[PDB]
Formats: sequence, C-alpha cells, structure tokens
Amino acid sequence: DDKTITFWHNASAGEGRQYWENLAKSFEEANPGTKVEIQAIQNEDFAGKLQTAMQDPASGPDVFMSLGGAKTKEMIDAGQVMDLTDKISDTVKTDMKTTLSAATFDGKVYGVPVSVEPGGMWYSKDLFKKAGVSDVPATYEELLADAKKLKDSGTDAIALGAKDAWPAAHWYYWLVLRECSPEVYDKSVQDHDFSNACWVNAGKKLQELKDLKVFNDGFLTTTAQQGANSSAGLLANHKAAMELMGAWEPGVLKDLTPDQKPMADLGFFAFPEVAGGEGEPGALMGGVTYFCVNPKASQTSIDFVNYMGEKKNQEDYAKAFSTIPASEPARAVVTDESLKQVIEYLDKAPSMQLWMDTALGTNIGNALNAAVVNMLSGQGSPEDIVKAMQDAAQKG
Ligand SMILES: OC[C@@H]1O[C@@H](O[C@@H]2[C@@H](O)[C@H](O[C@@H]3CO[C@@H](O)[C@H](O)[C@H]3O)OC[C@H]2O)[C@H](O)[C@H]1O
Repeated sequence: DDKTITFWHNASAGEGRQYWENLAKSFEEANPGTKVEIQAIQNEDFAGKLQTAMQDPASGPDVFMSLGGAKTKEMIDAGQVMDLTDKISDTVKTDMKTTLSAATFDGKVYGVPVSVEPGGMWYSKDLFKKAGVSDVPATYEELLADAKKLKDSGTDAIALGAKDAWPAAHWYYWLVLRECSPEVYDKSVQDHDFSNACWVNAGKKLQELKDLKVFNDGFLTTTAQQGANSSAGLLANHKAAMELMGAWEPGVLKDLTPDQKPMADLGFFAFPEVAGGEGEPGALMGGVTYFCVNPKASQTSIDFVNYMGEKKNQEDYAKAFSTIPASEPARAVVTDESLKQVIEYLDKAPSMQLWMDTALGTNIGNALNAAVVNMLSGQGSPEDIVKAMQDAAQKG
C-alpha cells in the first residue's frame, strides 16, 4: 500500500522512542489513510541491520536514519538512497540551512536533518569540585592531571563504553584532530592517507591516558548507553566523573537516573588542546542526523521526512531527546544549560568535521574502532591502529 511506510530509527528506549511513536500517530491523524510502522533499533545494531536490509530495497525500510559521511555515500553509490534535492520542503531549506550540508553529496541533498550533535566532555560538576578541579582543563596534560586528582578523590575519572568500540575511538578521533594540521587531516580523510606521524602520536597520547588507569574498571565490557552501568549510566549516577560523547548526552543521562529526571550537575567543556599539536584551535567534531528515503518509496515517505522538519516537531524532538535540533528556530526551546553552551560553541566554531569513522566509511571506520580497543586492552599499539586503518582502506 502506497500509504503504508516502514520507519527505522535508533531510539530504542526512553522519551526518544516515545517521540517517534507520537510523531507517527500525529502524522497518521493529519494524513488519514496513512500508516507508519515503526522499528525501534538499538543503536549498535543499526548500521548492520540497515546495510543488510538495503541490499534489497524492495523489502527494506521506506524511511531510515542516516549513518553519516562516507557511510551515507556508500549507500548513495549503491543506489540505496533517494535524491531529495527537489523533494525537501521550503521549511527544511530555510530552517536547516546550516545542517543540510551534512546531508549534501555531489550537490544533491539526500536527507532531512533532525539533529546536530557536537562532541566534547560531559562531566559532573560535583565530582569535579570534590577532586579539587575548579576549572575545566584547557589542555590534554591538564585533563590527565585532573583525572589523577579524580582518581585520588575516590571516583572513576572517566567512564568509557569501550565494548561498543566507537566511544573509545572518540578519544582517538579528537587527538588526531588536535594533533594533525587541518591540511593533513582533510587530505588524510579524503585520500585515506594515514602516513603522517600525527596518526601515531595521537595513539601514543591515548596510550598515556590508558596507562594512568583512570577508566571505570570494566570499561572493556561497558556499553555506551545500555543500562545503569553503561558509561552514560555511570556518569548519570555519579559513579564516574566524565565521558567524551556527542550532544545527545543529556537525553541519554536523564533516562538512566534512578528517578529518570535530568542530571542536576551536568556540565560541558570542549575537548582540550594538545601542546605541540598543529590542529586548528576550537575545531569541532560531531554528527548530524538526517532521515533518508528508500529509492522505491512513495510520496508518503517524502511527506513524513518533511513532516519531521516542521518547527513544532523539531521543538518536540529537542524536548524528547534533550539534544540540539537541526532546525535553527526550533533551538529556542533548548533549556539545558550545557546544551546552550554547546549551541554557542557550535555557532562560532571555525569548522565542524563529522565523526572520523563515519567520515572514513564502514571498512576503515570499523577497523579503526576495533584497533583502538585492541590497544586499550594491551593487545595492540598506536602503530597497529594506523596499520589497521591502512589495511581496511585497501577495500575502500
Ligand atoms: O539526536 C538524538 C539521538 O542521537 C543520535 O543517536 C546517536 C548516534 O548518532 C550515535 O552514533 C555514533 C556516533 O559516533 C560514531 O563514531 C559512531 O560510529 C556512531 O555509532 O550513537 C549514539 C546515539 O545516541 C540520533 O540522532 C538520536 O537517537
């Protein structure tokens, strides 16, 4: 039925999951005859499920969440994503000007942005003060010193969801961004060239952190977002002082607290600078989430993604997910103090790179993430990370 659509997203729990149900219901109410069938998928399963399903578009989802960067382009090249250049609404064109570039490939728009999530450190202001950290660390050495103080003060300095691999890899991404010159970074990512020494130095700096033993003890078996003992869960329940994460963080924390209300003393600060690094000061890394349409989908799917972009729906999105909506005017309803600081951060950043693994693609990205975990587990080295990336890059 041309008016029945299958909708895949990654909000498997909490208010985010309920938001999509409500949006679907409101869409069905506003467009009688339409039916939205939802599949709420756990984030760590999403890419695998989507890529497998879209090998046969005729039986794949009509509307699905983006993977981002080269991972999107992979799907575009394979004929698994509809060009929406001439399909997106004036509302989207107007309100998502800044974020549409993330969904734009070869001058063509392939999705409707719904959220923007810069990365950085999310921390407990209370645990920081208890360790004698009165100022967020401007530099990496100061961050390391602060971790020592947090450890001495009887808490786990850094929550790390290393079982999911990418949360660990985020430390590596940021260190490369801080170490590599903007030129080397852009060329390295575009050409898949990882020969510059900065790719090794970043690994060595991360190994230094790991050898301080300031992670939560079970970090290798810790997921990012599943349960009270996930890395987000540890931060939410003040069992750990900080974690490096995207700006979806506040909404994940709020559903892992014992009363499932927002974390009271949540603070944010940008990933610090690295002495001797030639990275651009203030450079941002993050993600933009947009929703895509199956090339075989009907106009009903197009209407649904455009419906997401409507100001009221983006405002409800911001409230449900406690994150930054892609729609600029919708950002007015953002109340969380740390999110307001990230928005400012975002508004005057010199540039924003996409998450390194998404920017590099599935093969390199997955190889990189696993290699970072191997080093953190002591079964690998900084050199092995580069070798893993190079090996994977041979396939593309
Ligand atoms: O918009 C609010 C919620 O946040 C997004 O979901 C995020 C998702 O984007 C994130 O993807 C990670 C990003 O880092 C990459 O390195 C990694 O490969 C990738 O898996 O995972 C966390 C999840 O909360 C969605 O827009 C929405 O659920």
